[PDB]
Amino acid sequence: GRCGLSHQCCFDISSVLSSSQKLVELDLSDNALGDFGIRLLCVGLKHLLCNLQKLWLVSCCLTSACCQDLALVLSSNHSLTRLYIGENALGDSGVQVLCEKMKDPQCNLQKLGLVNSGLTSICCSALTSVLKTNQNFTHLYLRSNALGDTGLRLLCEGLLHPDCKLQMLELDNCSLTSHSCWNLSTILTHNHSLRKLNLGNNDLGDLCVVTLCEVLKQQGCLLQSLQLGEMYLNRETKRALEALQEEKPELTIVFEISW
Amino acid sequence: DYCKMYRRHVRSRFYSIKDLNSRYTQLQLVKEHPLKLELLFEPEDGHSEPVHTVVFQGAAGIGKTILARKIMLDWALGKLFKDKFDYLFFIHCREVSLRTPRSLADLIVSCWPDPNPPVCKILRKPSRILFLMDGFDELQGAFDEHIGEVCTDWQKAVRGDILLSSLIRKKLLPKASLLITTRPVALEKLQHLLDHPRHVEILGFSEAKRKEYFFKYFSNELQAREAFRLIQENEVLFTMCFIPLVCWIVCTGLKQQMETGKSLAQTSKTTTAVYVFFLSSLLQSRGLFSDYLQGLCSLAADGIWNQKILFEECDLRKHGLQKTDVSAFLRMNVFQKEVDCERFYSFSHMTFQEFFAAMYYLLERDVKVLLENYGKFEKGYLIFVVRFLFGLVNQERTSYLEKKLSCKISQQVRLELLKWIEVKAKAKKLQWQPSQLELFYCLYEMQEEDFVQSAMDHFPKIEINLSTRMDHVVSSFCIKNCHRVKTLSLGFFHLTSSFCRGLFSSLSTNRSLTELDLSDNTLGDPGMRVLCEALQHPGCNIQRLWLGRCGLSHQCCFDISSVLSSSQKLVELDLSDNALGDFGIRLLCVGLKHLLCNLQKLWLVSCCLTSACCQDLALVLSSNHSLTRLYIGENALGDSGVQVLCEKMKDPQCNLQKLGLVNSGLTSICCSALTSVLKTNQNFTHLYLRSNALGDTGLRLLCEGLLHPDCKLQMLELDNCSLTSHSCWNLSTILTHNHSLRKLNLGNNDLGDLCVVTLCEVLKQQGCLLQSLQLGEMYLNRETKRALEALQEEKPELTIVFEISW
Repeated sequence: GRCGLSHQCCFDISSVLSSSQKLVELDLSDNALGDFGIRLLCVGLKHLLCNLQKLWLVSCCLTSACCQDLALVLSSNHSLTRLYIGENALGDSGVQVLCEKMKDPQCNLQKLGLVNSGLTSICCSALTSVLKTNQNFTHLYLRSNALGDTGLRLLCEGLLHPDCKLQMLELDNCSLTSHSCWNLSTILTHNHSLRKLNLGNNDLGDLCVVTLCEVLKQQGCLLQSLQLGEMYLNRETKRALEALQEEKPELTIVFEISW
Repeated sequence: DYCKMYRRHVRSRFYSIKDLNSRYTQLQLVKEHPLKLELLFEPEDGHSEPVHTVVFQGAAGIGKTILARKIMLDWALGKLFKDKFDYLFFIHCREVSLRTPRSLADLIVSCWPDPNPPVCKILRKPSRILFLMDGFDELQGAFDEHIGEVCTDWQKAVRGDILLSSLIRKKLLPKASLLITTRPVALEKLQHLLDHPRHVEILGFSEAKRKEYFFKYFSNELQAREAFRLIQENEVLFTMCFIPLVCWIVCTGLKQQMETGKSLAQTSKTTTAVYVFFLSSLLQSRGLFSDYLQGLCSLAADGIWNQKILFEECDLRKHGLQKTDVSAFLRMNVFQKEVDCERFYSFSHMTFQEFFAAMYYLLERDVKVLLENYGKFEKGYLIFVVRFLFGLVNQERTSYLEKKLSCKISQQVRLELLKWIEVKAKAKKLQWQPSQLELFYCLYEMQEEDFVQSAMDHFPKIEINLSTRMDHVVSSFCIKNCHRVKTLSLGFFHLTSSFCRGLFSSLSTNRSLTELDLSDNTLGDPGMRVLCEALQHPGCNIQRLWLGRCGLSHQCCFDISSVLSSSQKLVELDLSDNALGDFGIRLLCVGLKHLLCNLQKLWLVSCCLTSACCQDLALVLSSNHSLTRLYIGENALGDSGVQVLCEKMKDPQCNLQKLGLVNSGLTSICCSALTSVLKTNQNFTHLYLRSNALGDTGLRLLCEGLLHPDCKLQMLELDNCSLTSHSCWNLSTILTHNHSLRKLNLGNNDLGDLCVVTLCEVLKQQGCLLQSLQLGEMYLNRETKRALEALQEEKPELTIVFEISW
């Protein structure tokens, strides 16, 4: 991670990923594995039978032009189930590939960190497809992404598929109308989809957290936690939020903004 | 003073033409020589110091005169035009085409005379006069545009022949800038004519601004989108949507179809097809007109046949079928008479005229003289003529037209075209004659299987250079119907993934026999990706793949390794002058060794690699035995690979006949490895050490390597060195002891007179070598020359010594 590294390692590590029967995770972080070395990586992964568990391509300066190969190796292998691609240089136009990674069950990809993407609508539509179809898809770490209200709306529409087991989820950056959060809370009430959630730099307004605290107040939607940061909202929101946890510890915590 | 009234005259002239102000989308200006109309005429001293002129080029039929008119009107209106010039004159040579000897002709409508003498007086100091002459293709006469016999006066007030006054005014003492518009058919008359010009290509509708043109032409809601997208869904008509004449003809050709409804994308295949559909749509409610069309037809073609493109307000038509049908034709063809603006009648851009010329031969002369006159400058290039001829002669269109027009058409012409194809097969002067590209155009436009097969049979090798996607499609069509074509060289001049994928799925149908070259062409990131999936299917594929000086990088390496594994037909593969730096040589070698491949050559010449991959080269060389010809020509390696160099061939049965070598570093160790290979390895026929810093001790131990007898080493070379003139004696004596090699070269070797003296003595007495010897670039004294010139005639055993300069 962050090591002085380049494309050359790719074939090498592919070779050892083939010949290794002991490695279970391998991290490639902040290292200039630009592209086509991701191809060498994926061919090394799929060609033999390897007991790989994690695979981190975080901040590796790749593009969508290798995501198809990532999907191929993900389909072929089943040992790999934890695939961070964290906020590298991809986004839209990989969206069809993003979906067809998990277009069927038995993919076995528990967590899937995501990227600073581009056009929200199509990628979040692929996310809805994976959420409604794929089993054991425990996390979806969309973070610092230009995702819109329509995007997250169709995301909760993806949550509308019941029996979809999706644990901890996150929507970091967005600008929504304060009914969308109401839809996600109500859909959690309808079915205990996830456990916690984060809202980061989301400009949501007082009424947003007001609806949030009411819906959690009456048989709370989520069951574990919720994290809110960096708002300058008025303080009767704080009074309502500080009230509700002591009567109901179901919402174990809301991350207090500053006070 | 005079500028203002005529700048308004030209505004009035070019504003009414269609409008066309809010009906225009910018086309592309390109000058590669491996744009911005503003400041088009920099005389800046980068590469264009003394230039005064530019030529507009582009794809066949851009309406180019339209772009000339747009530039004219843009200056006339200004529009941030810093006036580098006081006058830009639009010459409509389509009218100036006459044989009459005319002086400076700045009047057009025959108004009150321009201030011609003071115009000549505002010449000397300011060179702010310019003549936008257009329609050079229509300079008629007797195709006589050679060097002018007689010049003209500078005052230009003399009414000399435009052949003898205007052309020479262009030639010498022009004093003004120049911009000419014409197609690249047969212009070299004016270019072997010295001009020191530039050239710029014009490119038509790309997808996005073609959509913009569709929005601007159609109303913003009636047909702006649904027609656009329904013709998008066509696998074709987007190949031609690039060409502006096709876009203008489909935009005007579809406003009549909402009255009918849902008849847009039908029977739309090729340029001939769309022209026929448009003409039928115009002439739908006319049938009477069966004779009117024939009368107009049997006279239109003579405009270029007799080479009187101008009809003289259609007085020849007044002779032939002048009725109210003429008024109807003018009404539906508003751009016929209005362009002349005073009395005169003509056609829009002579393309419907050439379509009517095709109609002529469709209805009922002799085809012999036309095919003889193909592409000349007397009947008018015949390009679009023969294009439409081929488009029509398609048998289904033949039946349709013979039923529609009540006309008999001859099938002999099909054979004539055949004959023509063998002739241009045997025409060795293909550089200054029509290319293979328009032949491909025609065979595609005529869509006959057996005919295209027979046409391609006459051509075993193809040389084209793609510019349009229409070029891509016609190339795909012709090549997927080839059986007697061996080599396929293609010139890419830029998505390309699917294009070349089709181009070589045509090779997947060329399983009869094929050979491939793609050199000096930049295959992009998926340019590497093409031809890999193509080689990835079994069958009969390319025996010999060439990628030399191509735009290429590391990415291809894995790809080609894959195809080198999956290919059972490739026998050689070249990677020349291409930036396959390193570790892609590893991908290459793993692809070679992992499977069993029948590879024969392997060229890594000038691929910027280092010694750090030579070990892998040696591993793959040891593993494989099919590979026996391994150029690594003078790339960036040398010493410190030396142990690897040796251990490549440390045993016999290596099977590496020739081994080109590199500009190396420390001589001694590498030449020691060379001695090891020479003394041990069998069937090592060549050793091309060239332009290498090899020393006298180096070559000395090399001949010591030659001291091992029974070593079969053919032709050898030592290019650059500085030896004492006994070393050459040792090599000659060791050849005398054992006939090791056949010839040798000594290049920039400073050897002295005594060297060649010893050489000629030892060869004189039962010559060491038996085939040849090459010596270049010495300034040695001449009694050496006398001895060398003597010895060969008495003993031809030394068949030749390369004479230095005399």
